[PDB]
Amino acid sequence: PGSIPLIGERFPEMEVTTDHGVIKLPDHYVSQGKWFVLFSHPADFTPVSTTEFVSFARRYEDFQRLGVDLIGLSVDSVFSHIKWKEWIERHIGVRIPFPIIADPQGTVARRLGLLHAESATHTVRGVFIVDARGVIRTMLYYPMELGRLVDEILRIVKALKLGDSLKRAVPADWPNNEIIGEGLIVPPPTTEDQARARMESGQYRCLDWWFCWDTPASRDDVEEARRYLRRAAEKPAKLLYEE
Amino acid sequence: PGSIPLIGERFPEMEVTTDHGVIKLPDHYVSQGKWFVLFSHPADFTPVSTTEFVSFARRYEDFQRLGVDLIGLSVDSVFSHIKWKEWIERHIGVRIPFPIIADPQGTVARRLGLLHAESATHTVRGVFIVDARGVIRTMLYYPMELGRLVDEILRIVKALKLGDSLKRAVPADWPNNEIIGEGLIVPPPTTEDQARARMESGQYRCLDWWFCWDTPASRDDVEEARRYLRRAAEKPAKLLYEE
Amino acid sequence: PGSIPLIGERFPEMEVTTDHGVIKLPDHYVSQGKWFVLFSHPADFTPVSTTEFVSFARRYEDFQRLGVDLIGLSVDSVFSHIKWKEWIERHIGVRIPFPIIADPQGTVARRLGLLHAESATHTVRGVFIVDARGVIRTMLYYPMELGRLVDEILRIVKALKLGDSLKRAVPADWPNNEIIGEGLIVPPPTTEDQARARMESGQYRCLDWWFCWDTPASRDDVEEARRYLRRAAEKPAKLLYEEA
Amino acid sequence: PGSIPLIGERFPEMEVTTDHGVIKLPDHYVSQGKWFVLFSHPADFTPVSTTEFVSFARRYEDFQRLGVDLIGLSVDSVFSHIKWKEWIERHIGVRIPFPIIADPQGTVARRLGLLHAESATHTVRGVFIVDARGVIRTMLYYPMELGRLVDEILRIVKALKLGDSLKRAVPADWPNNEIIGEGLIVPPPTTEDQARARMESGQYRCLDWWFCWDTPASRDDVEEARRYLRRAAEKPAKLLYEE
Amino acid sequence: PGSIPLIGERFPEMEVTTDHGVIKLPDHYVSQGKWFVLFSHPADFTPVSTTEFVSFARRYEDFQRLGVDLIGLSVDSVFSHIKWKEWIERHIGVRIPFPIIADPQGTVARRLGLLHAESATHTVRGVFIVDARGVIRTMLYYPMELGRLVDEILRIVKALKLGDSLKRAVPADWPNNEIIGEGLIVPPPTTEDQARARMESGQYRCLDWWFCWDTPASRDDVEEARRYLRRAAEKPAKLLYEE
Amino acid sequence: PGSIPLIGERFPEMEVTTDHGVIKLPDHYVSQGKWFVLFSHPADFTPVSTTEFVSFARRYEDFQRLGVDLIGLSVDSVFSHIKWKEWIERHIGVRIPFPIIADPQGTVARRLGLLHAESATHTVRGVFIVDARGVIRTMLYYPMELGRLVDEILRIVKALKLGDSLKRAVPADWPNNEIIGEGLIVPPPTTEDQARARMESGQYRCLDWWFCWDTPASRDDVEEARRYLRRAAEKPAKLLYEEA
Amino acid sequence: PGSIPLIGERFPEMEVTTDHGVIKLPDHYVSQGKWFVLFSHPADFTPVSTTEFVSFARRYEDFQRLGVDLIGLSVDSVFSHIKWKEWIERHIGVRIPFPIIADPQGTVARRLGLLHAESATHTVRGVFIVDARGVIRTMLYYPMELGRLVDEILRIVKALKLGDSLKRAVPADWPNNEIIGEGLIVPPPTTEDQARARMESGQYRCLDWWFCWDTPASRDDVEEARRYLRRAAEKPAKLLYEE
Amino acid sequence: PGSIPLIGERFPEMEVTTDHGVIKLPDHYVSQGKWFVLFSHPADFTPVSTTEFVSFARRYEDFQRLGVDLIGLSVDSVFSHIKWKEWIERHIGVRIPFPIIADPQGTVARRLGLLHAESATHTVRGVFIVDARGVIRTMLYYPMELGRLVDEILRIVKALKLGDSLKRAVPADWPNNEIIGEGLIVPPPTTEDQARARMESGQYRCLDWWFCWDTPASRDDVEEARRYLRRAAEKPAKLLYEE
Repeated sequence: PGSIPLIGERFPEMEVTTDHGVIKLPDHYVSQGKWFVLFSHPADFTPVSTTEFVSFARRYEDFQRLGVDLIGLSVDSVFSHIKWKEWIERHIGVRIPFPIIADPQGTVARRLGLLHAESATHTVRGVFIVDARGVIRTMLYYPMELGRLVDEILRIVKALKLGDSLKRAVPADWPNNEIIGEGLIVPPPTTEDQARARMESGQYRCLDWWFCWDTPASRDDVEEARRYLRRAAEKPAKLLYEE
Repeated sequence: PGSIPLIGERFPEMEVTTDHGVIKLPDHYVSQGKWFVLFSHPADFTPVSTTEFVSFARRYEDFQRLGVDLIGLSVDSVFSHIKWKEWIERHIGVRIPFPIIADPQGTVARRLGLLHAESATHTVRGVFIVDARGVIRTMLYYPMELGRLVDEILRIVKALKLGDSLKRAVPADWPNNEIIGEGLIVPPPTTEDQARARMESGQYRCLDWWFCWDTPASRDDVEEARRYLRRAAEKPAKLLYEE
Repeated sequence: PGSIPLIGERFPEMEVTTDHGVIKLPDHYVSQGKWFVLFSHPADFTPVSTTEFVSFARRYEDFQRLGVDLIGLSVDSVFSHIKWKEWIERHIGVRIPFPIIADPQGTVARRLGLLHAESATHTVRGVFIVDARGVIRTMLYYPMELGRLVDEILRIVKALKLGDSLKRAVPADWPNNEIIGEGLIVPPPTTEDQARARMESGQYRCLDWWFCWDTPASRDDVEEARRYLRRAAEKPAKLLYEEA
Repeated sequence: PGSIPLIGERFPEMEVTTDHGVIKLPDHYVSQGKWFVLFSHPADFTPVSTTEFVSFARRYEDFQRLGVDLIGLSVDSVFSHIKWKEWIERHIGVRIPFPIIADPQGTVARRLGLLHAESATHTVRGVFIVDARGVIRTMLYYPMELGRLVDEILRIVKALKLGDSLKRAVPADWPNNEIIGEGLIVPPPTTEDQARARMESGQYRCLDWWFCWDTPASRDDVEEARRYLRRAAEKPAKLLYEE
Repeated sequence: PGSIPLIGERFPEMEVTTDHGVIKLPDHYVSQGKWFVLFSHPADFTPVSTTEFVSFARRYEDFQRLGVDLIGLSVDSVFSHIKWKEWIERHIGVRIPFPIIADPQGTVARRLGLLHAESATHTVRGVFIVDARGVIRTMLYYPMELGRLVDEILRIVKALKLGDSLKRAVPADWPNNEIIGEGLIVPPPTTEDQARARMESGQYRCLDWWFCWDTPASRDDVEEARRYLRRAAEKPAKLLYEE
Repeated sequence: PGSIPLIGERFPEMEVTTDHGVIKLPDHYVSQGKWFVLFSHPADFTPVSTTEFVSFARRYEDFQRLGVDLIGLSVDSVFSHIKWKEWIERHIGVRIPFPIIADPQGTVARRLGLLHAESATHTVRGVFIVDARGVIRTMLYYPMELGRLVDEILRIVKALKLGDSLKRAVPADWPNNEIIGEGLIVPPPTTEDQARARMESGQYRCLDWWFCWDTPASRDDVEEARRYLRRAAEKPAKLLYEEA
Repeated sequence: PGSIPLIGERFPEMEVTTDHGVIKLPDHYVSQGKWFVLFSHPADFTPVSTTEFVSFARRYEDFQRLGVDLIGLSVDSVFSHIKWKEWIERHIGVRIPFPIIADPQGTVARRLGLLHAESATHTVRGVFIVDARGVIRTMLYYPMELGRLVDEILRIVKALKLGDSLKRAVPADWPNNEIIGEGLIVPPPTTEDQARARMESGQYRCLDWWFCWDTPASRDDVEEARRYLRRAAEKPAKLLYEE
Repeated sequence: PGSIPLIGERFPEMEVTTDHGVIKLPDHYVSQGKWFVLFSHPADFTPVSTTEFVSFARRYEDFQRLGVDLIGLSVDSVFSHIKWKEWIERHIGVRIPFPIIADPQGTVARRLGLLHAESATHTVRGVFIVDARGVIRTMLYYPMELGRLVDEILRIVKALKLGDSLKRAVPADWPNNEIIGEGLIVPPPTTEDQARARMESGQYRCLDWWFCWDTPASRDDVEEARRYLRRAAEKPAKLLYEE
């Protein structure tokens, strides 16, 4: 096994070297009022990793409109990062606009728990979603052999943002939950008096005292979330390999 | 930080009490030739957790079709598990067919790293995908306030099983990857001589010696995986709260 | 073996989550001048535990008029406690009026030595009687398979309170002790001079210098204590399962 | 701040000196097929302790009826034990027939967690109920200033032997439980299957699948247990201090 | 294989419970300008111990005249101490006037190194002679089966006080030493120059420069010391068992 | 704050260098069936020590008749032990016939706990009475400024031998005990049944079940023990400095 | 400070991943009867490192005819190694024929002491000359900013091989030593008798008993060694950047 | 293994006895504004060491030209140092002008890691090149059996000083590098924006964005470096042996 940071913890404080310069995490983003998705890949010049940087690049504008920056990470040097981004721009025709951390020696990798038993040398495909207070909110660990679904990451951030602002919890598969649709959940009562009163109030749609919900999310916010999922389910009309 | 099992490690061998009886993990499933998805939730009788059990239960035939079992986990007793299952069946009309581990005390929870900074008492929403050899293949950690997207879990297992049987890596957003669509990736060469013998063969679609790919997946494999995504994107015909 | 707080110690200071809210022990009660009985049960939705919660609820007025609060504890969550209380109220017709601590993880269980060899996972049936100074006065550990006798717990607190107020020790089986009946005992002298003088005082009934007694409890105090035992001994004329 | 042995544990193996001679616990009783109650008291020639020794001796036959031996314990020597026994026989007119462990130095006291904060030198009033397998079944800790109710200890042993022989759990206040009277409880199901099967079977009176009960104990066993409480509640006809 | 305080050390500081009340040693006696003899016995209600308490009690006036208080010790409680004294006064007709420390648990016994290999549970027959500065001057350890000669304890304290007073050392068997009789010894010179000067002084009777003596003790002090030995040697005129 | 062997322990096994040669203790005596008294003194050529050596030598035959050997101990060398013995013989006219252990470095002294607070350099006046089984029976620790009463050491050895042979305990001040005089004590019963049995047996004189005695010591044995005390008490007829 | 393997020690046993496959050191080379020169550089796609690889490549047949192989090392992955070698071959026209170890994580780097204060993340320019017994013979540590003089490495290996074979020590600046030219040194006598005898024999040219020499090297061996130095000193007639 | 100081570390502060007096290192040279080359040899009156002292001595003016001081080191005492120097002057006709450290006991040796497996007793032939700020710039470890190429040491010093003054890295085999000749390398860009700006400037000869170079060294700098290598390659006119 191995040590990882935890949801609810401040993202580990660290200076990192990226192909855009040295930055301090989480401060660099907290200081701008931005969330960030830090993600890792095993090595530059690898095919699934290439597909993922292109997926994130295609979605960059969607992350930007949420107030979310992106930063990659692998054990390769900055020189390989820059060569790789050149290859991608020259061969795929897609410019990767976000920084990638170069972590030779695996110092950052160890701190984030990114070295798993699958490889002694190269990080798996971790994802850390960090809010504007610098706090880790969600963590995913995909393996070498399987690319991520980048639209799920946009759904996570959007849903966290809505839940944060509306003071609501987010049902499974939102905004298409099979029990309540685009509804969102009132955090359950934690006392008997609070539970009884929530019943008496009659304020919310109610399956039980612990299961109340309403529909506070704007149509634009629901439409935006469902858009990420529609895109994920849709096959591209033009594949990039072709040209 | 906290400590977790890791991708590529065998699932930690343990005897656990479930609401279906005591079983040994991963042996119980390994011995049937089955993969399993073990997931956790914080507490029985909480609303996001209930939406997720319903989502999994509804999608249960889809896991069964792939040869994958489901096993849940929380710090509640087997008695509360059974009561909660009774409630969901009576009130939502969905039967939960799969076992839930009862882990009062957090013994399992600690071995699987499920206790994060968000709560000293209740597990976050972890997911461990474990193959028929008992090896952890993917791990996701969602927080208290955000339900999982269950069709992604179905897409992850389907893709890993497909990659294993076809000896292929799976690109980002597969089967809808923006470079190669439903194409699958040949694991890159790791030696000069291997790299040149691959380029000489003319055997694969090739963007460079390290990015070769082909389309070995049956239409049935491709379309089943896309159906999970389509389902995730689609607004429910009728909400279960209604009835 | 395992470790337990001890009679005569201040109850371990701790913030606990209850289905009534977060409270501080023992301060929450000490601050009100109240005793409390904290008791534990293996798990909600278990049958012996349900019978004991009903028994405590039926005696709740007796505990209150003594100035004693009740607080239960199990490793179940607050949500399970509320659901369980709903079940008991709906099916038994008895409302459980006092809080139950939720201790998933066993942090409280461990501190109070409530996890025995009988179960990995669930507390036994421990009882801690804690006075208005925050001090542990008595501890009982019953096992999973055997429910407690709640009327003994009222006798213990009544007798301890009486003993404190009257500066007396309490004989076995009080108020029906076979030697001195409802008599209470003067704590025995601990020096030779004190022994000598107690005998020359002629103040008390006396079997030896170390065994003096008198009867300073009121009829009402004595009768209250006897009532708890008479109830224990009495078969209910109507059983709750009957109209359940 | 103190360690004690635990319910479900075998009684700590020890050789002890009593005023009846040296014996080995728990073996001395296990090899006779006997239960025992080991109880402690602060000091010989103390008044509450004297009342309790007299209550135990009056009930001595009731213990024998149940196949239960009594064994006391304090920090005093065997000489003081014998002298105290002589006093009680001569002044109360009650012969104390069972052994008392002499524990000067507090070696036994320490191993059973009998020294509490209330004194540093004398044990409190502990009670260990120990079955014929040598296993600890119940423990009570009364303080210096309060005598025990010896009838409850009889009811505990009786009820424990009954639950053992009939494979049942015993409700609160049994045989006068306010829900099921002298009914005894079937240990609840711990799987969903087992729960459904018990319900459908019509075998037991049933408040819910986890609360089944019946009346398997004989009138004789029921009336015996109720008699202990009836005695506890009776005002004695004649007080021993009088004669 | 045991630890004891030492001659010339301050008696261990400790608060002790006696049948006269709680006191602090050596302070309680130091603050009165009194020496004390602390002695121990295995258990109340034992026969050799009873004879020694009666001997002490008989010489109480002699000890008192030397400014020496007496204090006993055993592991029995205060309640036994008091019953044992009542017994001795009732059956032997001797009131024991001095305190006995109750040491159940052996805390004092351990500090004073009174638990030897003979027992396990009960102290040997220790004797600590402690001067009015709280300093240990002599220690005797007699075993279970042998009572002390209490007149030698009187001779010890008498001689030490006189030596302290007169600045003299005390020969073997004093006041009946075979070489110098009731003479007392001048502590020997410790330098060559001091040795020659004593030789040149003619001031003392002298066997060598290191063996000088004189007869500085009053006839009264000598006769008091010989009386203790005379009593020791004398056959009692009428035993106390005769009554 | 010092370590000692204990009564009931076998005397610490050791080879020691004496002015009689090297011997192994307690084996050297155990092998002869002899008891021994090991005593210590701070230093050769010191006055109280010299008086004690003369007292032992004068009682040497008393110890010999009891089957008890004597062995001394100080931090001085064998050469010093020999010169000191020459000095006593020459100037007091007493030959010291028993061995003295030479223990420079305090190896033996440390083992026997003879180094106390009174001197960091020299042993106090310890006494160890050791039986024919090598077992420590009594230990006395006298200080530098006070010589021993050698006759009490003879009383100890005699009384212990008699106790051992007669299976009796020995009262205070024996053979002149104020309660039972020259009587010896039966060790008390240690069970209730043994107690009742002994008190119904009319076998012994008896103050209580735990205080039974009889008179099994012979006149000669009692008179021997009395003689040691009588010698202790007697003002000597001729002082040895007078003819020194 | 840091720790390194030492001259005269067996090279650390380790399995390493190269862009030719996984191999064990030193065993892979020892098995083939080869010396090897292991050298490190900071990162692929760096300019000084690229010039050194081209210099070693130019000299590769010179190493081969000495029975010496070459193996490089950096913290980059094998994919970067292969891309960088493709770049060199395409742009500079030189194929790099020998393996490069990929050491992401710095595992080999830290065993060899290759991480110095100049960079926390990239190795310096270390060189380990290892003989056919697996024994380290010479070590050099050049910094980031300065390329090696590769002809000196060839001179070191040649001279060591010749010295081992002729049982001779090698003068400074050999084969052009200012005192003895292409002469080689007899290892000095270590005893007085050996010194006398060496003098007596008249076997060698001699400056002192400790400084004897002769000229056992073949003309070809001396010429080969001088050729390395002549090449070092000669300005190439055509520079590779030109084409 | 062994412990060494590291490139980029300040040379360990130490006081050392040499045959010119006691000095503090690196302070003695730092406070002169001087670089120094500290080198070691096994023992005085050994032949390879003697050749190397002669080689350094003859190149002494060349080190002085660069503002570099030389300092030797062996475990022999200063008396042996002065005697050995006298022997070299009388016999070979060369005055050794620079100090040698006397390190019997190996205090300095251990701190510099000069004691390798080849001998427990005598240093290897270490070389530390230390710049005028006292920083270690390069280290070499030659063995007992192989003399140094002293002209390489001069080339390293010159090239490092040149690099420092021109902000340039120095390619393999400089000034005769087969790709770029006497050109010097611009340290590669470490961010994407810098790499792009460099390409946009057209300021340098450019093989790629990470491989730019120019020719900023003076002819004097080039020809002096090349001279060291020419000298190394040149057969001496007259051997010093001939006399």
